[PDB]
Amino acid sequence: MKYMITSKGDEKSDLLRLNMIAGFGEYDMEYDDVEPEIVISIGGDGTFLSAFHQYEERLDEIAFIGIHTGHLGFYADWRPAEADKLVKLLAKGEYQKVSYPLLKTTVKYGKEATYLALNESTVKSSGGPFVVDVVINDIHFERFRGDGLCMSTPSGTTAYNKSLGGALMHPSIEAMQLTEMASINNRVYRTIGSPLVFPKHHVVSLQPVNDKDFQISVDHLSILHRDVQEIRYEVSAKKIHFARFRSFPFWRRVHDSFIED
Amino acid sequence: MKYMITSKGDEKSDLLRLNMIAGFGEYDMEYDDVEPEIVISIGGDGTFLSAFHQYEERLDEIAFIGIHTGHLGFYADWRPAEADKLVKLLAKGEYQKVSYPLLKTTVKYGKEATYLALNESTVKSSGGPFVVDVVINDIHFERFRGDGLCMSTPSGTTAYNKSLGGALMHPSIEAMQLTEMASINNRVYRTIGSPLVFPKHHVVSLQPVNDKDFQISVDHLSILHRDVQEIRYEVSAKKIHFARFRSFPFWRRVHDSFIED
Amino acid sequence: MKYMITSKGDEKSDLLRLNMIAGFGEYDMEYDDVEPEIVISIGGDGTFLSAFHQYEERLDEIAFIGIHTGHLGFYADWRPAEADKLVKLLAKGEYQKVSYPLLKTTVKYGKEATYLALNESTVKSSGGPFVVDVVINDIHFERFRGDGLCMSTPSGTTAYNKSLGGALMHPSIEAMQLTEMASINNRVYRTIGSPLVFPKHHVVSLQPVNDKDFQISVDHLSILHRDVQEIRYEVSAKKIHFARFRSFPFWRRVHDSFIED
Amino acid sequence: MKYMITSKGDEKSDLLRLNMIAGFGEYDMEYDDVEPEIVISIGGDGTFLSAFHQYEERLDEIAFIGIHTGHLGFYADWRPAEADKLVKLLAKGEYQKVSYPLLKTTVKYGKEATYLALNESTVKSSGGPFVVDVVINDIHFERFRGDGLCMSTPSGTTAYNKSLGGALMHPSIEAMQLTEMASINNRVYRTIGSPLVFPKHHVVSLQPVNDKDFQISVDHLSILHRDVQEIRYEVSAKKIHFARFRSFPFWRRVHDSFIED
Ligand SMILES: [N-]=[N+]=NCCn1c(Br)nc2c(N)ncnc21
Ligand SMILES: [N-]=[N+]=NCCn1c(Br)nc2c(N)ncnc21
Ligand SMILES: [N-]=[N+]=NCCn1c(Br)nc2c(N)ncnc21
Ligand SMILES: [N-]=[N+]=NCCn1c(Br)nc2c(N)ncnc21
Repeated sequence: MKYMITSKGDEKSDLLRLNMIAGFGEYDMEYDDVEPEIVISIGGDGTFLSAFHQYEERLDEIAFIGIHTGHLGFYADWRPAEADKLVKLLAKGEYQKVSYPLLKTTVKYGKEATYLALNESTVKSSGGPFVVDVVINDIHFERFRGDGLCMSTPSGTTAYNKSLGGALMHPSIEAMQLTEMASINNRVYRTIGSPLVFPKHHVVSLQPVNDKDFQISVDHLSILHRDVQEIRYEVSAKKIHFARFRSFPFWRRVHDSFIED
Repeated sequence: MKYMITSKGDEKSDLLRLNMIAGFGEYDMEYDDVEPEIVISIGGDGTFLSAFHQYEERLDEIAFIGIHTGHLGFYADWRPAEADKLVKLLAKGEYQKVSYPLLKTTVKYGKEATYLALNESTVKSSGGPFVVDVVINDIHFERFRGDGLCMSTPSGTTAYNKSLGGALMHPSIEAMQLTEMASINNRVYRTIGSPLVFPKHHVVSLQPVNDKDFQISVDHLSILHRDVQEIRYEVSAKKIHFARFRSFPFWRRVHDSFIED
Repeated sequence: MKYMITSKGDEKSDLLRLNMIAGFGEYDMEYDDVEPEIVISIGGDGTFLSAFHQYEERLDEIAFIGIHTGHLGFYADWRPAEADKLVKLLAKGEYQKVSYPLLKTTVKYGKEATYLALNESTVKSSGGPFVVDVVINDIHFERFRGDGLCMSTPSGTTAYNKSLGGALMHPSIEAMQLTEMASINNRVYRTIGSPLVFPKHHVVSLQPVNDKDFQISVDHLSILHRDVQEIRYEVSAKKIHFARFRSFPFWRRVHDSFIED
Repeated sequence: MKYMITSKGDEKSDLLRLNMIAGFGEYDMEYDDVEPEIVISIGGDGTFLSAFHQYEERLDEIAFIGIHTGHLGFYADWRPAEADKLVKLLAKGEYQKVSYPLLKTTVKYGKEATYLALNESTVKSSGGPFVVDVVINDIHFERFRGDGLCMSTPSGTTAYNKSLGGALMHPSIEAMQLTEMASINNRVYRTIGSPLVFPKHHVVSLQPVNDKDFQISVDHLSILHRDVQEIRYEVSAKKIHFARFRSFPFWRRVHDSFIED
């Protein structure tokens, strides 16, 4: 069917892309980067994230596949030496697909904006102190003072969330995980400390107390938002779909990446 | 129907128990501690855990309810001042029920034994060093050296798991969470560090490397097991059922217990 | 002798300042904010930090004293109700003095700039990823990737350093403590993880790998430094001197602030 | 002078010991394991700890030296290939010496017993819950509930203390560091959380609240003490002395052990 290939841009990735395209030309496959049904990322997980966000409006019509030309990735989890075998099995079609949960972020002002994150969304202050009221399902949970907060997807738990002390969650669990950055705790200020794992349909709301300006990140992209009234997090109804061509279990991927490979 | 009441044993709890029994005698309610359909715990979460384990073979025929005569509990989450209202609404019946996941622990020797945990199960060494191989779905994940390991239920995440750095998980998520106790990490020994959240049907196996003797705990109970060949953890197919008589959200319960009340 | 009083600027602090000045006028005491020998801070620890930095060039000729008009401070550790007793004992003189270590920060470019910190100095990236080589006494220790790093004084260990997992150090120990902010660790990237306590004369150097632009903080002040070649940390040869008028042990101050008061 | 060599007991260590003894016989050196002035440990840091404790009553008359026949140690920090060079330079004498602080532990009953630790001393409960009152310089600091506590020397900070989140301290700092094991913290129970670094002459006292029986460890040795009234920790007045024959900086030793070698 229709497909496209994105590259990290170095010689290795660019030349691997041209060789899969050449390989694909031996099949009933059309290169189309406007309405593809297969998106191949060649590079690292950062290349994959840009591919995901490039096409985040046609997520239900696309199966993603990532090839790592550097170290192993959690999304770019196939080796360049399998490019030829990848071309053949993608061309034949009839491959199985796997879906990962996504994180929806809503930002409201005094209109509103929504974003999809594949890894995580983080909130920090614009320059001064960071204080927000944390509201879970319309109930006030805590007044957070610290460097910021991070809301992770399950597949995102191995990224920023891991550096902040969060748990690693198998991505078949539809959930989101909130971690703290450098919270201050004393006799007058109190945060939960522990990461928090929220299921589908639970809404976590961040509401300002003094400053209304926040640096908000979604995956790689970070933008200063001004006059913010609320930041809402919930597990998205949308999912990212991967082409599955063999078994590479999440826990094995965790092992290869953090234990030894 | 049939019901029983367990007490922590101090004057407060014993006298509250006699007064609910007296209140129950004004209804079509029979005291039966052999085959009850309602189990009322009066005391703390430790009293509730003993009630759960006293009847863990009739879990599907029992709705549990806990009253805290001391500080607020995560299972004993109703006040003594609501005992009278509790008697009336339990007697009428037609109350809603909520179910929490449980943790199954299997211990194999050279027969085997299974246990249900409501909070967590922990493994430590019998006296010397603790080293186990950690196997996830038959794939070797890591060689753990440290003080021990802990596998938590979702409702258990607010107990030992929280003291070890684990995440707090809403109990509607069918999962288990593995946390490390004082792992040694250097250039030659390597553990993941992060807590690990596993879904239903994932099997986590602990296999000895040298010493085969382990101190294994399940909730309050801890026993030295000898000549152990394997410890297997998985989310149980069984659930604990609570009588629900009003709204007391898990996150509110977390807030009241760790933030302020 | 000569003295000055700085205020946080709210009614409480401003009126307490005017009343100590009035009290001081009953003694051989001259108000001089150019060359004082006593600096009184009225407000919180943030007011005290500004006082310290206002006079950081005459540190050896000044004894500092802090009054907290809000919650208890680690530097502003005396109550407004003791202002009258403070005036009398400072005026008589012949009080004992206590000295706390300070942190020297050197920033080199392609000239150089030095700073004194009473609490801590932190380094973070200007916008992109933060990577520095960490060099201890001219030996390469690690390549740090993460959000940033923080170097604390002993009295500073109860501030940002505490939020990052560092140890609390009694301020009679001449040392500095380096803590990590959200380090990434995997099979290819490796940091020590643990806080690091360095003695006098040990030099810790931060050297850039790619980006040469850093956001560098010293206590309350944070400035983007451009074309940085090196950041050097060492325990300063200078100390901050406090007027001591009764016993308020550091550990008691830690207890009152974080346990209960 | 007089000297002795202890071995881990495997072929490698036993044969290296016999070859240094043979090498020493070419000099004015006498083997004496009763009153040696040089103690050579061949094996790992565990072999070194047993050597230290074997002679802990003649610490001021002994210079220790450790050889690692396995991986690098923090005390056994010389390679077997340097045994021949070690024999020659020890025999000539006139080597420099370095001293590390030690931890004194006092246990009082209803007599009393004192111990020296080179790494750390830990207190845990005998079987039930662990609760102690923590007293610093006769002032009540906190009521600790958890798995236990650990008091580390500076050179010990790279051992158990590191696994518990403590800081790594250069051993030229005369201090001790208290870390928590799995403390419970809620709205009713409160610990400091952070590691605590204490200077010389500060006394940290552990006093029981309910159970008076404790499992107390000092380095490798762990003994159940019964009817304990107090456990006192302070930096010892005694030090361990090493023979120094070249430069192997502590931070380099930390790097080789935890970063790469
Ligand atoms: N941190 N780090 N390494 C960068 C690669 N990285 C990205 Br980009 N996304 C992920 C992810 N989901 N899990 C683990 N590493 C990831
Ligand atoms: N730790 N502590 N406090 C004892 C009470 N405790 C018990 Br017993 N079970 C739980 C639970 N599931 N969550 C939170 N606290 C609990
Ligand atoms: N974080 N917080 N609270 C602000 C007050 N704060 C300041 Br400003 N300096 C210190 C210090 N040295 N120790 C503890 N708190 C401090
Ligand atoms: N943990 N671990 N590894 C055992 C070796 N070990 C001993 Br025994 N003593 C020390 C020490 N002082 N520092 C670092 N490792 C040490």
